[PDB]
Amino acid sequence: APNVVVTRLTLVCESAPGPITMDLTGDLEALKKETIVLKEGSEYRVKIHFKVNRDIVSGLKYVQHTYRTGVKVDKATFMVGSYGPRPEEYEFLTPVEEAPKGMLARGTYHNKSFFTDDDKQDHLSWEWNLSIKKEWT
Ligand SMILES: O=C(N[C@H](c1ccc(-c2ccccc2)cc1)c1cccs1)[C@H]1CCCNC1
Repeated sequence: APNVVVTRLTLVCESAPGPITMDLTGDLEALKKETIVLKEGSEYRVKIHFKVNRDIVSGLKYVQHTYRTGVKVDKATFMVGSYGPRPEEYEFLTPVEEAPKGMLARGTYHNKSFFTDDDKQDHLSWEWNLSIKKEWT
């Protein structure tokens, strides 16, 4: 096992009808197929579940790249910090954002996330898709 193990991504949205999450321990190619649904205008946060196993890690960063076909990447970096080893997993949450609204805002966005640190270590790099819809269905 590695020192840092990213286990789960969750979109914390209080107005959502059900859970919006994805297991990050399985196959990484199957993650692209899975599409995450977010109603337009919804307030949300990105939650990263991860474990520290042996030693204190420092300088953790969450890096998120959002792609729409034919558009320049929308980048965002979040400082995660230092964490010590323990059996229970940790939870890092981004600040609240508001998903865009309107027909021009609806559609599927292609995300590539990076859980890394100051040492540019690849704790986990994965792809996932987010669909902005007029309603939750
Ligand atoms: O719509 C915006 N950016 C969008 C976007 C859409 C969705 C996300 C996302 C990804 C992952 C999770 C949650 C949400 C991220 C960005 C675009 C990206 C690339 C080309 S446009 C502006 C307008 C108002 C809201 N703040 C930013």
